[PDB]
Amino acid sequence: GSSGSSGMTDYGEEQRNELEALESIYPDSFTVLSENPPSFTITVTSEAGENDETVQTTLKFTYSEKYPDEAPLYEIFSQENLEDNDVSDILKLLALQAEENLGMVMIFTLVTAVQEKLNEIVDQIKTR
Repeated sequence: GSSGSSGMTDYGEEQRNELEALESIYPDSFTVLSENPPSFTITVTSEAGENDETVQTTLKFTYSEKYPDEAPLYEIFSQENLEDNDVSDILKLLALQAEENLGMVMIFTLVTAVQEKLNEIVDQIKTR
């Protein structure tokens, strides 16, 4: 924690910084769609469920004018082995996550919360 960091909040810098990291952490699980505005999507795949079930949902994160100041743009470009409901649940969740994270980059965070969700859903299917 730097002495101060109170008030002036760089939005253009914050993003850039984070990205650089997402480039090393996600070498194949991160593809930059655009740059200006700087848009990119991530790839999250759940673990083999009860019957070797795996789901994947391509999320689209777009940096807005208010970020991390304000919650970023989260949308589902494509999804697999998921229904309107299952897909919705993964959304309503973020709202609470990003909402509480408001004030700082919530990229690496969202993905985390999402991953667990997919693992829970894909596993729940075992019931059927």
